[PDB]
Amino acid sequence: SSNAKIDQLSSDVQTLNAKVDQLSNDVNAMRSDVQAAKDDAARANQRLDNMATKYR
Amino acid sequence: SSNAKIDQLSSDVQTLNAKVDQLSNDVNAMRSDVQAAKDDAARANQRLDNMATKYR
Amino acid sequence: SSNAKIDQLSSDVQTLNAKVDQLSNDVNAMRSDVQAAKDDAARANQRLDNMATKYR
Repeated sequence: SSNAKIDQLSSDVQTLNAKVDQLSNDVNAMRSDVQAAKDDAARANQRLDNMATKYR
Repeated sequence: SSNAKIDQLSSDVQTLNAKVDQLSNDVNAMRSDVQAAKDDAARANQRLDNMATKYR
Repeated sequence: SSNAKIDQLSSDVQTLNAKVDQLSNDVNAMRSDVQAAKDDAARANQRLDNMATKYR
């Protein structure tokens, strides 16, 4: 356009929009990993609970 | 204003500011979940340590 | 510059670029913690597997 500054800003904003959307995906993807960890930990403790009344 | 392009950029920047602030909350919230997982895992291993000198 | 609005937008975009880059670091840093949790959980369950054929 007739304004180089505006053109650069527009480009940077488009890039930011994408970077933000990507970080959103990254965060959401990490959620499944956190739940996986949390679930495996509960699984370990559950197993221990299942034998704690038998072994001390 | 007299510049439609600037108005659109301003709006997009305001939205980005909010989206970034939100992602910040999401990340911080996930921290408590990660620590919860990490703590429950250590708890399982601690329990195992407490009986490992008794059972092999 | 001759446009206060553009100057403010430019500043805000620079700040956003930094905030986004930082969130990227925060997310990446959290990854090592999630893996740590996941690994310690697997470690607990592995230990349990190692004695499950001996104790029920």
